[PDB]
Amino acid sequence: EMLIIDEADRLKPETFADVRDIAEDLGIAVVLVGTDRLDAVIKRDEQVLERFRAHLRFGKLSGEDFKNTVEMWEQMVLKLPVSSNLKSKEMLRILTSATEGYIGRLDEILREAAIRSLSRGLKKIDKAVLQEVAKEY
DNA sequence: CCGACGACAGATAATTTGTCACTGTACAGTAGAATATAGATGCGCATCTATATAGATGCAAATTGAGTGGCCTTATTAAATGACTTCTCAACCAGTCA
Repeated sequence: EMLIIDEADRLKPETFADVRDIAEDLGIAVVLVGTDRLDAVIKRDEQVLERFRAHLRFGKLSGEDFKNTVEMWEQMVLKLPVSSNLKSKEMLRILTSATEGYIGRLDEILREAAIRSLSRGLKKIDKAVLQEVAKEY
């Protein structure tokens, strides 16, 4: 019913005729996944742009959503001996500048800061340790 | 009785609008154009590959012609046919007769 192509822009331009032929001949949905560059490649061919015109867009975290997420990370990923309470305002500002809303940097910052806290025997993250980690980016 | 504040009315420059006279300034051939870069696309030429072999060779039956080896009644007589060998192949004188 479906075929998912990650990093679609690694495809050579001619291969898209095989991708469109698959999608049209059979009852298979094809999903192309990628960055803004993908669209720069796709716009170089009407035939393809039109067979894949519909799209969904991922965005960045902000406001309450970024705030609520940092707790989900602390509870579902970090699971430390006692709570760092990283949704608190000063810890949110340090994370906001460090992460700019990308879940990736929030994932990498919080895994590194938790590993750095635990290997120093700290039961929780604190202001200076998180700034020592954030300064490396 | 004296002093201070509000109602009502009256006069007045600030504000806005309009009109009028004197004036600085653009009209004077001219900014679309030159000069780099990245990035994608297409045509050409070389540099491999994988398939496709038919010719040559080795070998193994399939007779095939040409060999070689092993097994078998005999002695007399007679006739017939066909052959071989041997031998022989004088000539005139002396005694009767019609």
